[PDB]
Amino acid sequence: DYDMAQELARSRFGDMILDFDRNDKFLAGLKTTIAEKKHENTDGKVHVLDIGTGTGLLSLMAAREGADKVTALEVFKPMGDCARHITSNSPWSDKITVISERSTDVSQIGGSRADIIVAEVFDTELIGEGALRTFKEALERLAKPGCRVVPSTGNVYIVPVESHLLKMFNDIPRLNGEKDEEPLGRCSGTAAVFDVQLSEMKTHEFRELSEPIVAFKFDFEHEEKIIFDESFVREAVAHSSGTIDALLMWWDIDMDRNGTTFIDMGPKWKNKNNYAWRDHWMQAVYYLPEKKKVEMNQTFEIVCNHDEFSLWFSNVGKDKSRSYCVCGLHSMLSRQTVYHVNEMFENQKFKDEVDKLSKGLHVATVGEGSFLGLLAAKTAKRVTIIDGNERFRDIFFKYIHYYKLTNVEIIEKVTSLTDSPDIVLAEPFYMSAMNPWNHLRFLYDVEVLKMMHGDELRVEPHMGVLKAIPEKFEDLQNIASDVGTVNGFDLSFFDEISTKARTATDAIVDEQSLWEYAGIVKGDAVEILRFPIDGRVSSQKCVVNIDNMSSSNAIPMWMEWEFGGINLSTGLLSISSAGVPEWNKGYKQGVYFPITALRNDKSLCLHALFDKSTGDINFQFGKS
Ligand SMILES: Nc1ncnc2c1ncn2[C@@H]1O[C@H](CSCC[C@H](N)C(=O)O)[C@@H](O)[C@H]1O
Ligand SMILES: [Zn+2]
Repeated sequence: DYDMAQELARSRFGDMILDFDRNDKFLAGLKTTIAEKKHENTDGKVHVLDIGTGTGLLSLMAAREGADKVTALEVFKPMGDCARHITSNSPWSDKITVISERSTDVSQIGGSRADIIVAEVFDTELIGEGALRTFKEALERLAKPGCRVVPSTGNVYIVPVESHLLKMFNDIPRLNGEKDEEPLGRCSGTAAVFDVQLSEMKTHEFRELSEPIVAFKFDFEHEEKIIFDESFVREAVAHSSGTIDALLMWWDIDMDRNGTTFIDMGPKWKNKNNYAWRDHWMQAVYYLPEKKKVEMNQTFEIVCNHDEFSLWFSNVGKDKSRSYCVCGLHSMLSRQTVYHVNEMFENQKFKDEVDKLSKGLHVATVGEGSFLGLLAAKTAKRVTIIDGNERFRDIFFKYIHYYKLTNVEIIEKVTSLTDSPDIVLAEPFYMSAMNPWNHLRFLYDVEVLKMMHGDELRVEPHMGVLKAIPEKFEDLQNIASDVGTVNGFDLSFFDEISTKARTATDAIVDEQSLWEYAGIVKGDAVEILRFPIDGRVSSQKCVVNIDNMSSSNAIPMWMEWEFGGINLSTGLLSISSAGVPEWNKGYKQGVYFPITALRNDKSLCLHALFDKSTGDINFQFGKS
């Protein structure tokens, strides 16, 4: 029930259905192939197999383009029903049948096998949703000889780069800035997938060190050319000397095998005539297990690896297989949290405030996976780091040993700090937080600390504030807006059930890495709530009007904290005079997308209750 309704919520895959270029490009591959089979089949009858049919959109496009029979397969049963409803209430009802099975389980589609297979079954890493087996087994079992598939062919490109920015998402943080600081040893990093909108990297934040290299070619029309595990050593020519901080990755697929019509995931700065924004697909960043340097105009090799679902890259003469996180950091922290710690360790203004606040004092740190106490140890007489998570305690233990910070103690519970400290310092940062306001756990550890030592116990930060701002994003809004009619097909049935299963199983406010989404801001940041650092934690409730909404399509929200004399922002860092906001890359911000009833209003009313009882903030948006 709840697992079933949550997955119906995901089923839109953000902007997938509204990806105009995706839709054009599959339409084009179907026109080309249906027209070949129109000529080739002695009777002119063309059987299309659409695998992964979702709403049935592609099947509608096949039948309207003149396929005589379309069979559509959807493994996810509720989307199977959705499709059945949509296609059976359309003019092509008679031509289209929906079977709710995974294509791999089907054994015959009856009576005839397919002339053509269309499948949109790809994610950012191309192969990560099963494409390989889906095609290979559909060709073995479900297709005529010379079956044509849309798309027919695909490539995966990597580009080496030197980038301080990207390094920050991967480096084990270095308390003192030099290498060879190796606090935790050497680590590969995970083979978790790091998806990023590389188009929003500013040109100064990276440098390409070679032309794109073709890591893999796939061919989705020949059974035998689809091999699940492969490794190839690949060659290129540096056009700059530098170090390979990261490997940018993306793919492109050829819709009809003509070398002309493509979905191309190349970033805006490297896809000059086939670039369209989207979110359900993006580009990806991979890291080499060890450092690799490169000089022009030298030849270098990257070893290119994949299994059925996954890609990874290794150096020559190092061993080929997939490398996991061994330091515990890459597997515990999200990418943006690694960036957060590396950024904090390099932030001279932050470090100065921490020294001035700690000097000669016993400091206690609260947080969960917060590294602050390691900085407080420079100047503090004593640091008690309180961290409830065992694995972060083990990490901190390795850092204190490695950097010989003998004035630091690490303990598990706030109620175990029996000596009273001079100051409590926090970011605050708790790894558990899905929202910038979920770091409000802070208020409760403070309540406990003031109950145990007194109410005049010094604590920093001493004020937190929830803020919001109206923004007009260029594109991001389409992850959330209603699908309505698409390619002339009414898909509103999908919106009703998608609405329902989002209403029930989803949060009102989304979470997004806003630095990755271009927009312009339409008003001043506004304060919503303000949190004093008190004896007792109190519920609070407010109602604020957010004007300027008629030219905006979203409301970002974030926390700011007054840490001694400085201000820490988990979201907005500044706004250019042109109105372009800059967002902290070490956190996800909250963004609300005005519900469809509200698309039009020139101002919305924001309601928020911080509920002492849950530690949470509920929002509703409406009225005015
Ligand atoms: N081998 C398979 N057989 C049937 N459904 C599959 C499948 N692999 C993935 N899926 C389903 O197919 C979908 C991919 S999303 C693409 C949907 C549709 N063709 C469109 O382009 O709009 C998801 O609904 C997933 O449930
Ligand atoms: Zn690691």
